[PDB]
Amino acid sequence: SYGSSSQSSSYGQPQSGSYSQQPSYGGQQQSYGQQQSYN
Amino acid sequence: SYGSSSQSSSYGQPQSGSYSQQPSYGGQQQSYGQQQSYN
Amino acid sequence: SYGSSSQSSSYGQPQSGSYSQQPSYGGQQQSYGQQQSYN
Amino acid sequence: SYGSSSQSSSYGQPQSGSYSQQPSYGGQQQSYGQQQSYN
Amino acid sequence: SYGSSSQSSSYGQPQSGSYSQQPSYGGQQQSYGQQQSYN
Amino acid sequence: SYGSSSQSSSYGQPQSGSYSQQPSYGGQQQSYGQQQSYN
Amino acid sequence: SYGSSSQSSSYGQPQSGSYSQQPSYGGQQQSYGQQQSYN
Amino acid sequence: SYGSSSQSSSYGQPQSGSYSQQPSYGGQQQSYGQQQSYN
Repeated sequence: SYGSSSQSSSYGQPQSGSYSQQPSYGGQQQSYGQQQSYN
Repeated sequence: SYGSSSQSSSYGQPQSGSYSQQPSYGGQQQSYGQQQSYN
Repeated sequence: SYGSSSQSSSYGQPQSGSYSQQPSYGGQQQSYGQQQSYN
Repeated sequence: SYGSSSQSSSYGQPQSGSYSQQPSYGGQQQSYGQQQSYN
Repeated sequence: SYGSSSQSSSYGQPQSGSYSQQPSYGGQQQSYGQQQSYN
Repeated sequence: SYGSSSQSSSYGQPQSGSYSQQPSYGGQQQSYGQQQSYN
Repeated sequence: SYGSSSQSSSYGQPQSGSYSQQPSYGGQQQSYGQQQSYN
Repeated sequence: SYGSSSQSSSYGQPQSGSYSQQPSYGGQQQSYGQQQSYN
């Protein structure tokens, strides 16, 4: 009688190039873990 | 009768390039862990 | 009859490049851990 | 009959580059841990 | 020489039922509007 | 030589039901409006 | 040579029901408006 | 050669119900407006 969720993200040595435009923007993550009961 | 959620994020040696534009912006994360009951 | 949530974030040796623009801005994180009951 | 939340953040040797702009701005974190009951 | 994007969302009289579980969670939206040029 | 983005959201008379669980949680929105050039 | 972004949100007469649980939590919004150039 | 961002939020007659739990929590908003140049 339970719910569970998990998210994992990782980056390795990002932005190592030279003479260039390397802007970085994070994204969106949503994790839902729940148990619901009615009456 | 429970709910659980977990999120993990990691970065390794970011922004090591030279002579470049390397701006960094964080993103959005939402974690929901709950148990609900009605009556 | 409980809810739980956890978030973990880490950075390793960030901003080590030379002769460059390396601005850093934090992001947004929201963690919800709760138990609700009606009547 | 309880709710719990936890957030952990860490940084390792940040801002070690030379001859560069390395401004640092913190982000936003919100943790909610509560138990609610009606009637 | 331009890019444009727009998103619109609306809800009308939501959650009006009685004696029920009506939890509401928002979703994710991403809008990109930009112009890029190389050399 | 420009980029533009816009997002609009609206709610009308939300949470008007009786004898019920009507929790409300906001979602995530990301708008990007920018112009980039290289050399 | 410019970037622009805008976000608008509105709520009308929220939480008007009786004898119920009507908790309200705000969400996350991120707006980026910028112009970048390299060399 | 400029960047601009704007966010607007409004609420109308919130929390008008009777005999109920109507807790209110604000959310998170981030606005970025800037112009960057390298060399």
